[PDB]
Amino acid sequence: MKRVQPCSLDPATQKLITNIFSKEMFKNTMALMDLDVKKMPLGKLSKQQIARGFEALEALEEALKDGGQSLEELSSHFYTVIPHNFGHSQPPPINSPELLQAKKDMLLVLADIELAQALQAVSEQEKTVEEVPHPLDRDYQLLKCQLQLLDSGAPEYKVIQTYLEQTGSNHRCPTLQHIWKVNQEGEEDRFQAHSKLGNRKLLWHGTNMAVVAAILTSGLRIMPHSGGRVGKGIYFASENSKSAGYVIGMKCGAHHVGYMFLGEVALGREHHINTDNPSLKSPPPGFDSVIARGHTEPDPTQDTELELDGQQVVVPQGQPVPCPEFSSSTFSQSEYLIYQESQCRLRYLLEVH
Ligand SMILES: O=C(CCc1nc2ccccc2c(=O)[nH]1)N[C@H](CO)Cc1ccccc1
Repeated sequence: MKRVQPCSLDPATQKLITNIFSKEMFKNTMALMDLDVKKMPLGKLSKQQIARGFEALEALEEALKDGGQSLEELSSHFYTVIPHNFGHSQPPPINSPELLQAKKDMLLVLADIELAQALQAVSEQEKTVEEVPHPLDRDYQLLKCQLQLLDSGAPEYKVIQTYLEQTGSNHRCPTLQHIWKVNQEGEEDRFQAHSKLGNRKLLWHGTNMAVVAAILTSGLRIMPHSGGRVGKGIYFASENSKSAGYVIGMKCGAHHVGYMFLGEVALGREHHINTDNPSLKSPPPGFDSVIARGHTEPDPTQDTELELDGQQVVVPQGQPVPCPEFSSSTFSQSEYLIYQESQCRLRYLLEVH
């Protein structure tokens, strides 16, 4: 019989680690994406199954752009591969660009749930050693990501807080519970690459709870099939309220809990757009980033800076104001895009209620 060593983690970190590997959270997330968890249990999810789902969607995408299979028939093949639940009614046909991307976005979420399952697989060393870490220490270590909980007088705390409060929703701003500094090493070497690239900004990336572990483990990624209004890159916001839109928020006791990242993004020379372009896969030549400019922007006169690994990083601190030059933009709020994973380094994780 093996000894379980005592947990080394502070309370807030233990809760985080509990939340982001929770089987309940994962099944909840699946149910909310209309998946049939009884026909697709967590332990049954495979890379192969997900791979076959993307093949099914690629066949649908081809048909949507000659005597081939109908949309109904190719949809029915997708649903055999990826079981959906719609109260045992038939599931609906995937017959629009918008519906196709939605199913691609579901599968990207499902792939990160599977990643978290695979990550947890018990290694052979773990079966032979006579003492095991506390389960939360084990799950934390699996991330290969250092998290340090910040207190009230850490030098960046008030800056982060102010960013959150000034750019979050005016009426029900998310309430800050905790901030962790995130050091995922081996984001470090690729990010050093862009050392001479100026114009760094600390930016929001909101996501659902089911992909936080994957992100902590592998960073923000551009996956085949990633997409959206500014194409195939990694999306950020200067306004917390835009990013908060993507935080599902899991019910725990009397409140909702959710998680948001702050990434240091090396934007370099910016290309500004004012109309949607879902077909972008890089900035134009000689640009390092694409900013889909909002009707509003956090008041640039209130921008401050932080020093992170020797470099100045802009942090907005102002309430959003109007930008007359982009008053007719298709975007109400800015979307900041990079098209290389190495241009972002995760820096903070926030818990918000
Ligand atoms: O959860 C996200 C990040 C979404 C996100 N999009 C933004 C777009 C513009 C500006 C900011 C954000 C942002 O903070 N998060 N991506 C998922 C894969 O990790 C796939 C997905 C995409 C859309 C809705 C739900 C899930």
